[PDB]
Amino acid sequence: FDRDRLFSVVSRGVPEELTGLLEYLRWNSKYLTDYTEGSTGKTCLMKAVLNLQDGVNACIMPLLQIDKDSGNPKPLVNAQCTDEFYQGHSALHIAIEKRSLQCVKLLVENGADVHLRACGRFFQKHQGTCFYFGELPLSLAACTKQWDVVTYLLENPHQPASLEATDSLGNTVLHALVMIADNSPENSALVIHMYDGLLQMGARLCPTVQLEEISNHQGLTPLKLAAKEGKIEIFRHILQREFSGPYQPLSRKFTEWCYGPVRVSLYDLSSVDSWEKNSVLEIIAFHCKSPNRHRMVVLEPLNKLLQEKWDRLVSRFFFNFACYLVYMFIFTVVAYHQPSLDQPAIPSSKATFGESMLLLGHILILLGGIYLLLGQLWYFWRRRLFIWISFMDSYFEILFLLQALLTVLSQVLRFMETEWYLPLLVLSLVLGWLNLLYYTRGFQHTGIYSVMIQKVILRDLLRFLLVYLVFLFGFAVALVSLSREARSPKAPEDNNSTVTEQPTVGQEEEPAPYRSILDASLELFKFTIGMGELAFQEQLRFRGVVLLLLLAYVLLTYVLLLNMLIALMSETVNHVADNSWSIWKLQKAISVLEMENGYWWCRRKKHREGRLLKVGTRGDGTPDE
Repeated sequence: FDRDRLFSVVSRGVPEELTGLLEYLRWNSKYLTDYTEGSTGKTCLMKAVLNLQDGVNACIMPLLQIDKDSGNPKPLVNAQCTDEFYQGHSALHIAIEKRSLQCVKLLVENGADVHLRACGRFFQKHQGTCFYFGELPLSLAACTKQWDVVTYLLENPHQPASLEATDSLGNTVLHALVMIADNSPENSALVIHMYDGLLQMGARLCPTVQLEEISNHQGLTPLKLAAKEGKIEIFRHILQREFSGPYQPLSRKFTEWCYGPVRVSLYDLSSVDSWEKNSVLEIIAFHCKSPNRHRMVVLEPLNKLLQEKWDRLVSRFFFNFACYLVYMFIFTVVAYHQPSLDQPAIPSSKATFGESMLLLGHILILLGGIYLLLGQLWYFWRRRLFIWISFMDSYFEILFLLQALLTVLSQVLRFMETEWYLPLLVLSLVLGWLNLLYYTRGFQHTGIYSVMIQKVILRDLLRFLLVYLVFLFGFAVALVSLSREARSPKAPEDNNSTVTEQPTVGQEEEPAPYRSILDASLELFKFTIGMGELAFQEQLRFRGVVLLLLLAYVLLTYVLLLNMLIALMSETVNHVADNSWSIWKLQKAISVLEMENGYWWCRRKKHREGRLLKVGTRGDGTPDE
């Protein structure tokens, strides 16, 4: 025909102009595309299915039969849209999207396929307007609760829907329902109960297929994916799953030796038996926190398991802290009792218990330092943290990398045998004694306390630093200009006195050389945390402007801004406090789970969980013994 003829006749939906269609494109025996859209592929059944018009698509038949004399009839009904946006898109998809019933019934009776991928640019996520749909009419049919067309798209006179099927990214109905599900409890409840009916007739019309056993292209089960995008509700459903029908082991919360007062909820710990893939904390942690990573530990197998594994095995962490604590004591006693001679690598201060004991402490201290380097290299090749271009997370990892770097440079320049090995040693000292608070992860009120200081310290570290270093650097330079004579480190000379003058060792120079106030400027920076006071010079109190000026900076900064960040980190205290429990159970589970995951080369124990419950409520019956 012509284009506006077909567009008009689907604008009306009047079959009286469809009356001449069969003969008018049967004498010519005309095909379908030679006519339909070159951009999309929208057929008459498509351009009439798009508009709903009371759900009654009447043109299921005439281009199917024009496409039967020209022979494209299931090709009439299953012309996937070749638009980029609407891609892979059939009319059964629209028939679901219009939420009607004639469209599904005489679209399927027009021969519509069921297993067909709709890999649409409209139909996948960006974080923008286009989001993932299901990409296959069963998948989005379940994702839209439409049990009439899930049921229908199974029960078709041509095709039962493949339950085990996958989709465009590998994202099956598991990944479609889960991935479309967010923390909206209407969305959550529909994507749980609708999914459960898909497992019910999903376990009745097509049983004998384990759908959750399927992993995606990334190798993630729906437990791994639902436990990967941070949906504690769905994973909670997965381990909450309990099918009261033939027969039993679909469930995950079993109740054997159970009782009215005394419930015993048996679990499975497939979360911890998932060794052929990643563990469950691994895949909550990767990808971490799509809304929330810390939330998912509090659920009963993960929390109770993370408790009992510590209290049964990993409360032996005090051996690790014991060896490390004795290590750091060795570091600080070799550093303390070092000889005051200028020449390093002395043969012996005295052939006695002292200097020989110091040689033992030296060989022990680098002999454990090489183990710290081995541990971080296992962390790096094996763990591949830190993140690519991201922030300093995690803090003590790169603090450990900087301590290890500075102490192997200490070993290098000590092997060069110059005196400067020692300030590096004091830096290694303050980063290890600093790193003692990583060993506070263990026990109860101090582990809760340790996660508290881990939280507020991990947040407010750089936040107070950008106040501190910048305000104090500005006003610091203001005090270096005022006042000190012999003000020539700069400009046309070496201004910086070749700052970081040590080649390939670091910031070892006289950097930022002052106006003959270098010692007075490290000394005023040492005054800047409130020590020394009140000198004047050849300004001689014409700098009363500088007096009131320091009253202005000390005014707005020293008191008037000092109360700000304490107060809003107390707002963090107003928010993070319950979240610090999630961070507590998590960091306990990282000390534990990472501890057994690293332990060179470890043992474990894998047997079915069971959780005692002493609660009181009625309810009798049995699972038929």
